[PDB]
Amino acid sequence: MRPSKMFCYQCQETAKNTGCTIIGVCGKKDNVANLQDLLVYTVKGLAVVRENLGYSNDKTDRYIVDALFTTITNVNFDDKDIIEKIKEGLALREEAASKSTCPGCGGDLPDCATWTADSDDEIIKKANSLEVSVLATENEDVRSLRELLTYGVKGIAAYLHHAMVLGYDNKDIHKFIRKALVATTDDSLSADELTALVLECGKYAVDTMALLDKANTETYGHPEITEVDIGVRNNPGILISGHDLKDLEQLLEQTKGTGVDVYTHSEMLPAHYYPAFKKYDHFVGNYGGSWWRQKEEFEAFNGPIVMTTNCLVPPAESYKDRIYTTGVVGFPGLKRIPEDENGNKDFSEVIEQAKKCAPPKQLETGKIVGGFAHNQVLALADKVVEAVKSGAIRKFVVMAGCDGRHPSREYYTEFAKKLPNDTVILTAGCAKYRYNKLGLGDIGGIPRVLDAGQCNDCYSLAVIALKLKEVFELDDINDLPIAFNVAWYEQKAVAVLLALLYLGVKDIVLGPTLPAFLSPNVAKVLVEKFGISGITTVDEDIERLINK
Ligand code: SF4
Ligand SMILES: [Mg+2]
Repeated sequence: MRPSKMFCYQCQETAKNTGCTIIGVCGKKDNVANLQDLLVYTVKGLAVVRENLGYSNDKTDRYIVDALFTTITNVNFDDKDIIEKIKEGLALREEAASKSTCPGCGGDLPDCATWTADSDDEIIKKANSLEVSVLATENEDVRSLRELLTYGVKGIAAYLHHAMVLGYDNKDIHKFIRKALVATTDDSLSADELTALVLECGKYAVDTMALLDKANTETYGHPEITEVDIGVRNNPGILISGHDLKDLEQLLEQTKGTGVDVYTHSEMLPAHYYPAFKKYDHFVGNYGGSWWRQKEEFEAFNGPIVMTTNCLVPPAESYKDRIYTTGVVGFPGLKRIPEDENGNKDFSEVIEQAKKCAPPKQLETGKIVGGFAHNQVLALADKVVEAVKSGAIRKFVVMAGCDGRHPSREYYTEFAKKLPNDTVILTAGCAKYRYNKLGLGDIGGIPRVLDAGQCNDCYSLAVIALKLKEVFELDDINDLPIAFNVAWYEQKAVAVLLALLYLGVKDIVLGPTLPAFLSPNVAKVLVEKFGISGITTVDEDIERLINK
């Protein structure tokens, strides 16, 4: 018997930092949360069956990453979509089971690999069962490690999805996803074995971020130094949000010559840094701030909005008629832009709607500079190294990650403003919006905020650090003049954290709170072995991270 209507604690904003049990803080309703649990459960069973067969296939690999992405915070609020995804997994699982060479193994299989439902009512009943809840794992340390691994796997799945959209893949990462999912169903594993899998999850997060970096840069060019306008023009626009650059490619192609401008929002900002998008005259600039302001900013934008990934907030009535979903995003009543047989998407109706809209309300004017991904920073290596050797740059501070609504996040704005003028902030992901419009200036022409791109472009920050480690002949990445004060919100940030731990980064400050899914004993290991700490006050953290 489920002790509460739902249980979800996978993001930074979980209620009281102990768990959403009646309705999600994000707006995810109990029935949706329980259906998402059943979707994860169904994916775990599908992984068990594929591991029994000994191999997977492309349609199953894509399904598994897409189904996991469907359950990431702020992606899909639509119970109908989640039910359809559950049924798709059951059909793929039954297909796989029909190809089994050892079907006598059925009775030894965990329930997630064999459960069935003969009706939508039986699906809902199963979704409401205790066995599909996150709380089904009874020991709190085993639960903590399984959930941490699972959320790291969701983050891998999101980034892998984007690589696959662009025609890139790595079947070893999919093999790891299945292995990890199976492990969370395996009561024979010890906590040490789960701990090893969490570390291996960081290794595969590096590999996945490397693959997505290859996909984005081979397709659209290497990011380069770019000034991005944050004001508006006088034409109707379409605002594109989330992370998917292929969606933008098609939107820009289809709006060329139409009189409809295109603007980016939140994690679409880094598209401006890629040469393939810079080429379009009607690609205007970046509108507003990070995802949590979107109810106000999407209304002010006046034109249609295309949400390619998270973060989607349950929309205000004022713009519900002009916000569209795509990819795995969903919300009841929002129309979707589906892929055709080739993965092409048709924005014609969004464009015809945009022609009838007022132009965007100006929220601000000016320009921000960005595009300091790994190729661009490597081209500046002599200048960066010279600034380090002279002490013009005494310390880099990685403040990358993912913003959110909690006002405690003011810490990051105040921290950025109080840093001394001989430090440089390295950023990526929407955490940047706490400090990327502050006018912090430059050090000998190197901006004091260096934006490498989306949260996945934390990969570039790791590559830059590893290059500086090589240049300075250090044998420990932590011997660089670098500090980490990272903000997190959902599961892609968890995968980024694990990647950093796997790469050997110690003493990360993680905030503005520590995840609810760390049990006391698990958090103890992160503190004592990896040096993780939470934020305190700006002055104390400036002192410990910068001046000592
Ligand atoms: S995704 Fe976050 S806010 Fe939403 S229900 Fe889960 S823990 Fe709560
Ligand atoms: Mg519905």
